[PDB]
Amino acid sequence: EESDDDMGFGLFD
Repeated sequence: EESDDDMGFGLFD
């Protein structure tokens, strides 16, 4: 889990 962008991904759309 990340969500530091959008989701637990890495700066994904």
